Amino acid sequence: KKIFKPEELRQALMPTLEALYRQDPESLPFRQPVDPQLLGIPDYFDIVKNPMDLSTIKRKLDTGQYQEPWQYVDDVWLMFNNAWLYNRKTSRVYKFCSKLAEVFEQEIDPVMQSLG
Ligand SMILES: CCOc1ccc(C(C)=O)cc1-c1cc(NC(=O)c2ccco2)cc(-c2c(N)noc2C)c1
Repeated sequence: KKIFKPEELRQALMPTLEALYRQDPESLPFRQPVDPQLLGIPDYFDIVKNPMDLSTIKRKLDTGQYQEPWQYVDDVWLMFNNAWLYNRKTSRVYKFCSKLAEVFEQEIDPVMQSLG
């Protein structure tokens, strides 16, 4: 894979991550890792093998852990897929996940087009 400059990835992709943070209350379940003890859901790590959340993605962006932009896009979708997998279709977190995924699709859209 071709490697991008971490500072360049941050400048192109961080605004799309901040667009998710701005969603209130839709982003609230996603701003910190799922704490199954705090939330009363002990089976969470039985079902979600690769947890992901906004804070981890932001950390990976801030410390240059992504070599190329589709790794960022992979983590965002991992975050959303975890939530669609774990939560019931009738629940508020599922709805929030679908709202947030919509905002993301709009934003990531011209950004990846400008990185090619
Ligand atoms: C039992 C349901 O809770 C979840 C269930 C599943 C998931 C995911 C991602 O699969 C997230 C939350 C969740 C929801 C919220 N926020 C809500 O608004 C909410 C919860 C319930 C009613 O409203 C905040 C947090 C959270 C966090 N990430 N860090 O501290 C806290 C507190 C987590």
